[PDB]
Amino acid sequence: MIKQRTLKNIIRATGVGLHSGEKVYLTLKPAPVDTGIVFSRTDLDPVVEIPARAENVGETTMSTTLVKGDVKVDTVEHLLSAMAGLGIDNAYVELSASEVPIMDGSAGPFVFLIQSAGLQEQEAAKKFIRIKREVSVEEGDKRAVFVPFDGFKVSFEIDFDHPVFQQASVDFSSTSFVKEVSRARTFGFMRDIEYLRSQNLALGGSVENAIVVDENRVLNEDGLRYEDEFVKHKILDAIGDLYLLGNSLIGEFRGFKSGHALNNQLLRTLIADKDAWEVVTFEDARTAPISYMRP
Ligand SMILES: C[C@H](O)c1nccn1Cc1cc(-c2ccc(C#C[C@@H]3[C@H]4CN(CCCC(=O)O)C[C@@H]34)cc2)on1
Ligand SMILES: [Zn+2]
Repeated sequence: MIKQRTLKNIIRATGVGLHSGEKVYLTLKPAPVDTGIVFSRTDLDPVVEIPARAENVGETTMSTTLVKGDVKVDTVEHLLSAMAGLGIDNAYVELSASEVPIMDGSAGPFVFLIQSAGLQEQEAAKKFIRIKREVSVEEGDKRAVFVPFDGFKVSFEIDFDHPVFQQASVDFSSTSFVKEVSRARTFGFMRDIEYLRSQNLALGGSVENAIVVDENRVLNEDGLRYEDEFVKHKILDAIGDLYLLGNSLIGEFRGFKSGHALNNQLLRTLIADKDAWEVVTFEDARTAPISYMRP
């Protein structure tokens, strides 16, 4: 059977908020069966806990933000992506400030820390959300779609009018999340980055945690990790946003110029349309359409 997973040991990391520029201490802890991923602002007294679910999504401009009243947890998507890629169902994520650390801009450092700590299978079946009808949302020239598929695959297509250039498809029957997606970094363009900074955003961004692009080229001295790094990172972002469903997907995602906002609308519409999905478990791992690496 495919079993739920938590962390075997706690993970501690420190780093900086991409947007706030604040220093943040992060802890991932084990959690019980059916907890989900829950973020906790431990700098506050009392502590404010915000389940990583679609209904708690507040701000969707330049990152995915979770909100409960006037308290926020910003930039959850890269860490969530790491957790979906490793099959982590249950975990507490404690943060000493409002924003998850950006690390090197990718999910790589989070996956390494997690896998160094190890995972723990738990004695309860892993629940999956299986797409049974096509669900599509559009706004302007952006589109995001779920399609029935016996496995898990993601496609993204961006239309950037810029010299540095994209589309990519990843099916997890052959693509390795760890080797081919997790290392793809955050990116931004100089004119936007300075707009953002002028609006008190992007305060922690630097070549240390992002691919920085001027009008023509990548300015990072050591260049790119993958030739299609930009689009691979969008796939990473989409994986994190989709994990806000609260369970892993059995289906296909296709994004066409979609960001955090549209991804969140897609999740909302799916949740609402209860004929388009059902919760399934696999009591025999041997016959399941997906598999996970050893814990
Ligand atoms: C998070 C979301 O999931 C997401 N993933 C993918 C994309 N995004 C959106 C996103 C990207 C960014 C973002 C913000 C800032 C920077 C940057 C930057 C460095 C600063 C400092 N540098 C100065 C160098 C010159 C000198 O040496 O003096 C140049 C410039 C890059 C990217 O913010 N939001
Ligand atoms: Zn991102």
